[PDB]
Amino acid sequence: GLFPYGPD
Repeated sequence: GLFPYGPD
């Protein structure tokens, strides 16, 4: 994903 940058 975009937020958070950690997970997708």
